[PDB]
Amino acid sequence: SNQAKADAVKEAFQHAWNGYMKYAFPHDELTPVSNGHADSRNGWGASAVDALSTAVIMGKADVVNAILEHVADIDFSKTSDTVSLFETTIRYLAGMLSGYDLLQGPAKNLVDNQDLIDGLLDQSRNLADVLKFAFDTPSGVPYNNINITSHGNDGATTNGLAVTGTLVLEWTRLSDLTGDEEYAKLSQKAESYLLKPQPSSSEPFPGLVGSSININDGQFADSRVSWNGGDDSFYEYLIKMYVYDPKRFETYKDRWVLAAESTIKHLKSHPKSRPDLTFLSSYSNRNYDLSSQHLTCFDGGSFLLGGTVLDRQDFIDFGLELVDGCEATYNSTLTKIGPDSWGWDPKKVPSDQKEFYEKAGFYISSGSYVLRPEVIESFYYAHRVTGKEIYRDWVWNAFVAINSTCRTDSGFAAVSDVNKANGGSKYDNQESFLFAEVMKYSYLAHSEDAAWQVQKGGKNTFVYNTEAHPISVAR
Ligand SMILES: *[C@@H]1O[C@H](CO)[C@@H](O[C@H]2O[C@H](CO)[C@@H](O[C@@H]3O[C@H](CO[C@H]4O[C@H](CO)[C@@H](O)[C@H](O)[C@@H]4O)[C@@H](O)[C@H](O[C@H]4O[C@H](CO)[C@@H](O)[C@H](O)[C@@H]4O)[C@@H]3O)[C@H](O)[C@H]2NC(C)=O)[C@H](O)[C@H]1NC(C)=O
Ligand SMILES: *[C@@H]1O[C@H](CO)[C@@H](O[C@@H]2O[C@H](CO)[C@@H](O)[C@H](O)[C@H]2NC(C)=O)[C@H](O)[C@H]1NC(C)=O
Ligand SMILES: *[C@@H]1O[C@H](CO)[C@@H](O[C@@H]2O[C@H](CO)[C@@H](O)[C@H](O)[C@H]2NC(C)=O)[C@H](O)[C@H]1NC(C)=O
Ligand SMILES: CO[C@H]1O[C@H](CO)[C@@H](O)[C@H](O)[C@@H]1O[C@H]1OC[C@@H](O)[C@H](O)[C@@H]1O
Ligand SMILES: [Ca+2]
Repeated sequence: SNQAKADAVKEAFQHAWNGYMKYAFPHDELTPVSNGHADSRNGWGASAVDALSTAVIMGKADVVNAILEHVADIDFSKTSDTVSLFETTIRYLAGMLSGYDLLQGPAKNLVDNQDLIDGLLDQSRNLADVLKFAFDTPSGVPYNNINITSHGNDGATTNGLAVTGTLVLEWTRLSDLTGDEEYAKLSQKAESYLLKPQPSSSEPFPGLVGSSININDGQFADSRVSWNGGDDSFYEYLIKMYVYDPKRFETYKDRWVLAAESTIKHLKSHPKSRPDLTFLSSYSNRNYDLSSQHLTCFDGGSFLLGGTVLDRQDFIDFGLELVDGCEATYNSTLTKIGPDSWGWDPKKVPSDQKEFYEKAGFYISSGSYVLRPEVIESFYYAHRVTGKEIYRDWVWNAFVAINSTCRTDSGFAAVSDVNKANGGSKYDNQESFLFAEVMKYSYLAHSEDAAWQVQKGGKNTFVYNTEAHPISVAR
C-alpha cells in the first residue's frame, strides 16, 4: 500500500520535473498552461534549487546531478530585479544548505560529485556575502527589499515580523558550517528585538507581538497580532531554533511557550454554526477578526512539534484541533481542496453562502488554491507525532485531489475556485514550492523511516526550514 503510494508521489514529481526541464530550465519556473517560462525569483533557477532536497530524499540521482551542475554556474551577484531577503533566504540559501547536509550525511552514497557537493556550501557563502548589507542598519533590523547592485532599498521605515524573524535558522547554520560567526551575529541581532518586545503596548498578550518593527531603533510600530501571512513563520522558528540547538536557544523556546499559551487562551475561536470546529482569529486593540488563511494552517504542525518535544499533551491536543479545522476546509468543497481564505463571523455570512456556512462552519472569501503546502504539512506532523493512520490518509486524499484537479500536460497549475468542477479555471503559474514542499511532505507521509523524517520527543537529528528544506541539527 504505502510503497505504491510513495511511488505514485515520485511519479507526479517526475511529471512536473520533465515539463520544467523541457520548457523552462534554467529560468525560475514553468508556466504550466502555456508551456513556457517565468522568472519570479531573480533568474537563478528557483525551481531547480528548491527541488534538490526533495530529489535527494526520493533517491533520484539523475535529477540531483543535473541540479548540482546548475548550482556551479549560478552568479548570485547579478540579476535585473529587486531582491527579497526573506524569499531568497528560505528558498535558495536553505535549499543549497539542506542539499549539502543531506548529501554529506544520510545520503552520502547517492552520487559521486564531491567537488559539486562541496560547491553547495561555497555558493551558500557567496549568496550571503552578496545579501548581508541588508542588515547594515541603525538597529540591525534589515530592509527586506534591496537592490544588490546599488545597495539601495525601497524606502521603507519598518520591516515585517515574519520577514524579520524567519532568517536565523539559515544564517546561523551557515556560520556553524563555515566558522565565520558573522552570519549568526547579524541574524541574531535582528531577532533580539522580537524576543524582548518594546514598547510593552506592542505585546498585548504574553509572547504575542505586533506586525511591524521600525528599522532605525528596533521598536514595534503596531499592536496587531495574528498567525496569518506577514506574521506566521516568526512563531514557527522560535521552537525550531530550540530543536536546532537546545543549549544555545533555550530562550527562544521560552518565548514560544508564552506565545502558545496566549494563543490557546485568546485567539482560539469556534464558529457559531459548528461549535465543534476550531480556527485561530486575529486581534487588534481589543477587537477579534473572525477569518483565516490557508497560510495559517502551518499552525497545527507547530503546536504538534513543540508539544512532542516538550512532552506537553495540552499542546499536542490543541494542534490536533487546528488540524481538524483545516481538514474541514478541504473536505467541504467539491474538489476536496481547501480555499485560500475564509471567515466565520455570524454577522457577515454572505446571503448566497448561508446554507453552506450553516453546515460547513465557514463561508469562502477567496476560492483559489495556489499549490500551497501548509495543510498537508500539518497533517504530516500529526501522523508522525500520534502514529495514527487517519492523518496519513488525509495527506493521500489531498494529494490525489491536487493531481486530478491541477495537473496539465507539463506540470501542475494553480486554480481559481476549489468549490467548482475542475477547479474553475487554471492560472498559468507553478511556484517552486510545488517541488520543495507539496511533493516532499506527500512522499514522506508514505515513505520509509530515516533520519530526515520528523521524530518524537528529543529524537530529531534534522529540523525543517519554512520551505520544507531539512537542516542537520547543531554539533
Ligand atoms: C472531514 O473533516 C472533519 C473535520 O476535521 C473530520 O471529522 C473528524 O475528524 C477527527 C477524526 O479523527 C475527529 O477527532 C477525533 O474525535 C474523537 C471523538 O471526539 C468527540 O467526542 C469527544 C467526547 O469526549 C469530544 O471531546 C470531542 O470534542 C468530539 O465531539 C476523539 O476521540 C479523537 O481523539 C482521540 O484520538 C486522538 C488522536 O487522533 C488522541 O490525541 C486523543 O487522546 C483521543 O484518543 C479525536 O479528537 C473530529 O472530532 C471529527 N471532526 C468533526 C468536528 O466531525 C472528518 O473525518 C472528515 N471526513 C472525511 C470524509 O475525511
Ligand atoms: C539597481 O540599481 C542600479 C544602479 O546601480 C540600476 O541600474 C542602473 O539603471 C540606470 C537607469 O536605467 C541606468 O542608466 C544605469 O546604466 C544602470 N546601472 C548599471 C551599472 O546597471 C538598476 O536599474 C536597479 N535595479 C532595479 C531592480 O531597480
Ligand atoms: C495522477 O495523474 C496521472 C495523470 O492523469 C494519473 O496517471 C494516468 O492514470 C490513468 C488511469 O486512470 C492511465 O490510464 C494513464 O496512462 C496515466 N497517465 C500517466 C501519464 O501515467 C495518475 O494515476 C494520478 N495519480 C494518482 C495517485 O491518482
Ligand atoms: C507572501 O506570503 C509568503 O511570504 C510571507 C512574508 O511576506 C510569509 O509570511 C508567508 O508565510 C508566505 O511564505 C510562505 O510561502 C510559501 C513558501 O514560500 C513557504 O512555505 C513560505 O513559508
Ligand atoms: Ca512555510
